[PDB]
Amino acid sequence: STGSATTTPIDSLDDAYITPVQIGTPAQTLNLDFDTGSSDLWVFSSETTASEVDGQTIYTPSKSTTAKLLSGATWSISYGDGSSSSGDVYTDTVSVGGLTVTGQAVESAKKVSSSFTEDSTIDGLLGLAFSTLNTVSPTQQKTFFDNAKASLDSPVFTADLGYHAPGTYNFGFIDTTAYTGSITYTAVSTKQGFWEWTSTGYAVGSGTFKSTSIDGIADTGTTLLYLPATVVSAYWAQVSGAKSSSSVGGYVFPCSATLPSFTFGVGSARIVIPGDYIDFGPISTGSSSCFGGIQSSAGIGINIFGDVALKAAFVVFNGATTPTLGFASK
Repeated sequence: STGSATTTPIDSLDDAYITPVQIGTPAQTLNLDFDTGSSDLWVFSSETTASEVDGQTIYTPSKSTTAKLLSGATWSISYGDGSSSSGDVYTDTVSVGGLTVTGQAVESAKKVSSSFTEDSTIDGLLGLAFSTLNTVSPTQQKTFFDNAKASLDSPVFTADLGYHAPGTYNFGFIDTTAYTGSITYTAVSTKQGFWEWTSTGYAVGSGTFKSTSIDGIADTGTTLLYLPATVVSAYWAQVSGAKSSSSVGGYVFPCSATLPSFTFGVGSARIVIPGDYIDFGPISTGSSSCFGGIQSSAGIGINIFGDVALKAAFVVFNGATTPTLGFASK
Protein backbone atom coordinates (compact mmCIF):
# COMPACT_ATOMS: atom_id res chain seq x y z
CA SER A 1 0.00 0.00 0.00
CA THR A 2 0.87 3.68 -0.20
CA GLY A 3 -0.50 7.02 0.93
CA SER A 4 -0.05 10.58 -0.28
CA ALA A 5 -1.31 13.72 1.44
CA THR A 6 -0.79 17.42 0.91
CA THR A 7 0.68 19.42 3.75
CA THR A 8 -0.10 23.14 3.99
CA PRO A 9 1.60 25.98 5.88
CA ILE A 10 -0.52 27.31 8.76
CA ASP A 11 0.41 30.94 8.09
CA SER A 12 2.40 33.27 5.84
CA LEU A 13 5.67 32.46 7.64
CA ASP A 14 5.53 28.65 7.36
CA ASP A 15 5.49 28.46 11.18
CA ALA A 16 4.22 24.87 10.87
CA TYR A 17 2.44 22.64 8.38
CA ILE A 18 -0.88 20.82 8.70
CA THR A 19 -1.96 17.63 6.97
CA PRO A 20 -5.53 16.29 6.94
CA VAL A 21 -6.00 12.96 8.76
CA GLN A 22 -9.14 10.82 8.84
CA ILE A 23 -9.94 9.33 12.26
CA GLY A 24 -12.77 6.98 13.09
CA THR A 25 -15.94 5.72 11.44
CA PRO A 26 -17.50 7.71 9.89
CA ALA A 27 -14.34 9.68 9.26
CA GLN A 28 -13.59 12.74 11.37
CA THR A 29 -10.99 14.81 9.53
CA LEU A 30 -8.53 16.69 11.71
CA ASN A 31 -5.57 18.78 10.55
CA LEU A 32 -2.48 17.45 12.27
CA ASP A 33 1.10 18.67 12.56
CA PHE A 34 3.26 15.80 11.30
CA ASP A 35 6.27 15.76 13.62
CA THR A 36 9.36 13.65 12.88
CA GLY A 37 10.71 14.80 16.26
CA SER A 38 8.08 13.07 18.45
CA SER A 39 6.14 9.83 18.56
CA ASP A 40 2.64 10.50 19.87
CA LEU A 41 -0.49 10.93 17.73
CA TRP A 42 -2.66 13.18 19.89
CA VAL A 43 -5.75 15.23 19.15
CA PHE A 44 -7.99 17.89 20.52
CA SER A 45 -11.13 16.04 21.52
CA SER A 46 -14.53 16.08 23.16
CA GLU A 47 -12.56 15.37 26.38
CA THR A 48 -10.37 18.48 26.14
CA THR A 49 -10.99 21.03 28.92
CA ALA A 50 -13.47 23.40 27.27
CA SER A 51 -11.61 26.60 28.15
CA GLU A 52 -8.53 25.18 26.38
CA VAL A 53 -10.32 24.72 23.04
CA ASP A 54 -10.44 27.82 20.81
CA GLY A 55 -11.36 27.04 17.21
CA GLN A 56 -9.77 23.62 16.76
CA THR A 57 -11.64 20.71 15.24
CA ILE A 58 -12.14 17.99 17.85
CA TYR A 59 -12.22 14.21 17.70
CA THR A 60 -15.30 12.76 19.42
CA PRO A 61 -14.68 9.07 20.05
CA SER A 62 -18.29 8.40 21.12
CA LYS A 63 -19.32 9.20 17.52
CA SER A 64 -16.92 6.66 16.02
CA THR A 65 -18.17 3.09 15.78
CA THR A 66 -14.59 1.82 15.60
CA ALA A 67 -13.24 3.72 18.63
CA LYS A 68 -12.34 1.70 21.73
CA LEU A 69 -10.99 3.06 25.01
CA LEU A 70 -7.53 1.67 25.66
CA SER A 71 -8.27 0.85 29.26
CA GLY A 72 -5.93 2.34 31.83
CA ALA A 73 -3.69 4.09 29.30
CA THR A 74 -2.64 7.70 29.79
CA TRP A 75 -0.13 9.97 28.07
CA SER A 76 1.70 13.19 28.83
CA ILE A 77 4.20 14.99 26.67
CA SER A 78 6.35 18.11 26.85
CA TYR A 79 7.98 19.59 23.76
CA GLY A 80 11.22 21.48 23.20
CA ASP A 81 9.37 24.78 22.96
CA GLY A 82 7.93 24.32 26.45
CA SER A 83 4.43 23.35 25.30
CA SER A 84 2.64 20.26 26.60
CA SER A 85 -0.49 18.13 26.54
CA SER A 86 -1.89 15.03 28.24
CA GLY A 87 -4.89 12.75 28.40
CA ASP A 88 -6.18 9.23 27.80
CA VAL A 89 -6.11 6.88 24.80
CA TYR A 90 -8.42 5.26 22.28
CA THR A 91 -7.66 2.91 19.43
CA ASP A 92 -9.37 3.72 16.15
CA THR A 93 -8.96 3.63 12.38
CA VAL A 94 -6.65 6.34 11.05
CA SER A 95 -6.07 7.14 7.40
CA VAL A 96 -3.56 9.49 5.79
CA GLY A 97 -3.76 10.18 2.09
CA GLY A 98 -5.50 6.89 1.36
CA LEU A 99 -3.30 4.76 3.65
CA THR A 100 -5.29 3.15 6.46
CA VAL A 101 -4.14 1.78 9.82
CA THR A 102 -6.61 -0.05 12.03
CA GLY A 103 -6.07 -0.12 15.79
CA GLN A 104 -3.96 3.05 15.85
CA ALA A 105 -3.47 4.63 19.27
CA VAL A 106 -5.22 8.01 19.16
CA GLU A 107 -4.26 9.99 22.23
CA SER A 108 -7.16 12.16 23.33
CA ALA A 109 -6.17 15.40 25.05
CA LYS A 110 -7.76 16.26 28.37
CA LYS A 111 -5.34 19.16 28.83
CA VAL A 112 -3.27 21.26 26.45
CA SER A 113 -0.94 24.16 27.16
CA SER A 114 -1.67 27.70 26.11
CA SER A 115 0.33 27.70 22.88
CA PHE A 116 -1.83 24.84 21.56
CA THR A 117 -5.05 26.58 22.58
CA GLU A 118 -3.87 29.80 20.95
CA ASP A 119 -3.22 28.09 17.60
CA SER A 120 -6.62 27.42 16.07
CA THR A 121 -5.13 25.83 12.94
CA ILE A 122 -3.51 22.76 14.58
CA ASP A 123 -5.91 20.04 15.76
CA GLY A 124 -3.13 17.82 17.13
CA LEU A 125 0.17 16.15 16.27
CA LEU A 126 1.08 12.99 14.40
CA GLY A 127 4.47 11.77 15.56
CA LEU A 128 6.88 10.18 13.10
CA ALA A 129 10.00 9.68 15.23
CA PHE A 130 10.76 6.21 16.62
CA SER A 131 8.14 4.50 18.77
CA THR A 132 10.60 4.24 21.68
CA LEU A 133 9.72 7.91 22.41
CA ASN A 134 5.97 7.31 22.62
CA THR A 135 4.66 8.49 26.00
CA VAL A 136 1.69 6.16 26.53
CA SER A 137 1.74 4.41 29.90
CA PRO A 138 1.74 1.67 31.05
CA THR A 139 1.86 0.13 27.55
CA GLN A 140 3.87 2.16 25.03
CA GLN A 141 2.16 2.55 21.66
CA LYS A 142 3.42 2.53 18.07
CA THR A 143 3.45 5.45 15.65
CA PHE A 144 1.27 5.54 12.55
CA PHE A 145 4.33 4.80 10.40
CA ASP A 146 5.44 1.90 12.58
CA ASN A 147 1.94 0.39 12.36
CA ALA A 148 1.73 0.93 8.58
CA LYS A 149 5.25 -0.15 7.72
CA ALA A 150 4.78 -3.85 7.00
CA SER A 151 1.89 -3.08 4.64
CA LEU A 152 3.77 -0.42 2.68
CA ASP A 153 5.26 -1.12 -0.74
CA SER A 154 8.57 0.16 0.67
CA PRO A 155 9.19 0.93 4.37
CA VAL A 156 9.66 4.69 3.87
CA PHE A 157 7.96 8.01 4.10
CA THR A 158 9.02 11.27 2.47
CA ALA A 159 8.70 14.93 3.44
CA ASP A 160 8.49 17.53 0.68
CA LEU A 161 7.70 20.76 2.47
CA GLY A 162 6.99 23.91 0.49
CA TYR A 163 8.34 27.42 0.93
CA HIS A 164 5.27 29.63 1.33
CA ALA A 165 3.35 26.87 -0.51
CA PRO A 166 1.82 23.44 0.01
CA GLY A 167 3.91 20.28 -0.16
CA THR A 168 3.49 16.54 0.28
CA TYR A 169 3.97 13.65 2.70
CA ASN A 170 4.15 10.29 0.93
CA PHE A 171 4.11 6.88 2.59
CA GLY A 172 5.44 3.72 1.00
CA PHE A 173 7.05 5.08 -2.17
CA ILE A 174 9.58 7.58 -3.47
CA ASP A 175 8.15 9.97 -6.08
CA THR A 176 11.04 10.22 -8.53
CA THR A 177 9.41 13.27 -10.17
CA ALA A 178 9.55 15.30 -6.94
CA TYR A 179 13.29 16.02 -6.82
CA THR A 180 16.21 16.87 -9.06
CA GLY A 181 19.46 14.93 -9.38
CA SER A 182 20.01 12.02 -7.01
CA ILE A 183 19.10 11.27 -3.40
CA THR A 184 22.09 11.09 -1.06
CA TYR A 185 21.60 8.73 1.84
CA THR A 186 23.28 9.14 5.19
CA ALA A 187 23.46 7.10 8.41
CA VAL A 188 20.94 7.45 11.24
CA SER A 189 21.35 6.81 14.95
CA THR A 190 18.12 5.84 16.67
CA LYS A 191 19.73 5.86 20.14
CA GLN A 192 17.81 8.97 21.26
CA GLY A 193 14.63 7.98 19.39
CA PHE A 194 15.12 10.63 16.69
CA TRP A 195 16.05 10.69 13.03
CA GLU A 196 19.55 11.70 14.09
CA TRP A 197 22.29 12.12 11.50
CA THR A 198 25.58 13.94 10.89
CA SER A 199 25.88 16.75 8.39
CA THR A 200 29.30 17.06 6.77
CA GLY A 201 29.53 20.85 7.00
CA TYR A 202 28.22 24.19 5.82
CA ALA A 203 28.73 27.30 3.73
CA VAL A 204 27.39 30.84 4.09
CA GLY A 205 26.27 32.50 0.86
CA SER A 206 28.88 32.11 -1.86
CA GLY A 207 31.58 31.39 0.70
CA THR A 208 33.79 28.34 0.89
CA PHE A 209 32.43 25.12 2.35
CA LYS A 210 33.61 24.28 5.88
CA SER A 211 33.98 20.55 6.41
CA THR A 212 32.85 19.80 9.94
CA SER A 213 30.61 17.17 11.50
CA ILE A 214 27.31 18.48 12.80
CA ASP A 215 25.15 15.92 14.58
CA GLY A 216 21.47 16.82 14.59
CA ILE A 217 17.90 15.66 14.06
CA ALA A 218 15.59 15.92 11.07
CA ASP A 219 12.55 17.45 12.74
CA THR A 220 9.52 18.50 10.71
CA GLY A 221 7.83 19.72 13.89
CA THR A 222 10.40 22.43 14.58
CA THR A 223 10.12 25.63 12.53
CA LEU A 224 13.71 26.85 12.50
CA LEU A 225 17.26 25.60 11.92
CA TYR A 226 19.17 25.33 15.22
CA LEU A 227 22.93 24.91 14.89
CA PRO A 228 26.07 25.41 16.99
CA ALA A 229 26.79 28.97 18.07
CA THR A 230 29.96 29.10 15.99
CA VAL A 231 28.06 28.25 12.77
CA VAL A 232 25.20 30.65 13.54
CA SER A 233 27.59 33.52 14.34
CA ALA A 234 29.37 32.95 11.03
CA TYR A 235 26.05 33.15 9.19
CA TRP A 236 24.73 36.34 10.84
CA ALA A 237 28.11 38.09 10.59
CA GLN A 238 27.35 38.31 6.85
CA VAL A 239 24.19 40.37 7.47
CA SER A 240 24.76 44.06 8.22
CA GLY A 241 23.13 45.02 11.49
CA ALA A 242 22.25 41.50 12.60
CA LYS A 243 22.67 40.79 16.30
CA SER A 244 21.69 38.32 18.96
CA SER A 245 19.01 39.83 21.18
CA SER A 246 18.48 38.34 24.63
CA SER A 247 15.23 40.29 24.96
CA VAL A 248 13.80 38.90 21.73
CA GLY A 249 15.30 35.42 22.23
CA GLY A 250 17.68 35.06 19.31
CA TYR A 251 19.22 36.61 16.26
CA VAL A 252 17.38 39.50 14.68
CA PHE A 253 18.26 41.47 11.58
CA PRO A 254 17.12 44.62 9.75
CA CYS A 255 14.03 43.84 7.74
CA SER A 256 15.65 45.84 4.89
CA ALA A 257 18.39 43.19 4.50
CA THR A 258 18.86 40.74 1.69
CA LEU A 259 19.82 37.47 3.41
CA PRO A 260 22.55 35.16 2.11
CA SER A 261 21.84 31.50 1.46
CA PHE A 262 23.01 28.74 3.80
CA THR A 263 24.33 25.42 2.53
CA PHE A 264 24.52 22.20 4.53
CA GLY A 265 26.34 19.01 3.62
CA VAL A 266 24.84 15.56 3.24
CA GLY A 267 27.80 13.33 2.58
CA SER A 268 29.48 14.79 -0.50
CA ALA A 269 26.19 16.42 -1.54
CA ARG A 270 25.01 19.94 -0.72
CA ILE A 271 21.56 21.35 0.09
CA VAL A 272 21.14 25.11 -0.42
CA ILE A 273 18.68 27.03 1.71
CA PRO A 274 17.86 30.29 -0.10
CA GLY A 275 18.21 33.46 1.94
CA ASP A 276 14.48 34.22 1.77
CA TYR A 277 13.76 30.94 3.66
CA ILE A 278 15.64 32.41 6.64
CA ASP A 279 13.37 35.49 6.99
CA PHE A 280 10.72 35.08 9.71
CA GLY A 281 9.46 38.62 9.49
CA PRO A 282 8.98 41.43 11.98
CA ILE A 283 9.50 40.56 15.64
CA SER A 284 6.23 42.35 16.39
CA THR A 285 3.67 43.90 14.07
CA GLY A 286 5.10 46.96 12.33
CA SER A 287 8.68 46.47 13.56
CA SER A 288 11.65 46.91 11.24
CA SER A 289 13.54 44.26 13.22
CA CYS A 290 13.06 40.82 11.69
CA PHE A 291 13.50 37.40 13.29
CA GLY A 292 16.12 35.03 11.90
CA GLY A 293 15.44 31.49 10.75
CA ILE A 294 18.86 30.18 11.78
CA GLN A 295 19.36 30.21 15.55
CA SER A 296 21.79 28.82 18.09
CA SER A 297 21.19 25.37 19.53
CA ALA A 298 23.33 26.21 22.57
CA GLY A 299 21.35 25.14 25.61
CA ILE A 300 18.92 22.96 23.62
CA GLY A 301 21.42 20.14 23.86
CA ILE A 302 20.91 19.05 20.27
CA ASN A 303 21.11 20.55 16.79
CA ILE A 304 17.80 20.62 14.93
CA PHE A 305 17.33 20.53 11.16
CA GLY A 306 13.84 21.95 11.29
CA ASP A 307 11.54 23.16 8.54
CA VAL A 308 13.87 25.95 7.37
CA ALA A 309 16.36 23.26 6.35
CA LEU A 310 14.03 20.44 5.40
CA LYS A 311 11.88 22.54 3.07
CA ALA A 312 14.94 23.12 0.86
CA ALA A 313 15.07 19.38 0.18
CA PHE A 314 13.15 16.27 -0.71
CA VAL A 315 13.71 14.13 2.40
CA VAL A 316 13.44 10.34 2.65
CA PHE A 317 12.84 8.80 6.05
CA ASN A 318 13.91 5.22 5.38
CA GLY A 319 12.51 2.89 8.02
CA ALA A 320 14.25 -0.25 6.81
CA THR A 321 15.78 -2.58 9.41
CA THR A 322 18.72 -0.18 9.59
CA PRO A 323 17.12 3.24 9.15
CA THR A 324 18.74 5.94 7.01
CA LEU A 325 17.89 9.46 5.80
CA GLY A 326 18.02 10.64 2.21
CA PHE A 327 18.23 14.19 0.89
CA ALA A 328 17.81 15.52 -2.63
CA SER A 329 17.62 19.00 -4.06
CA LYS A 330 14.31 19.92 -5.71
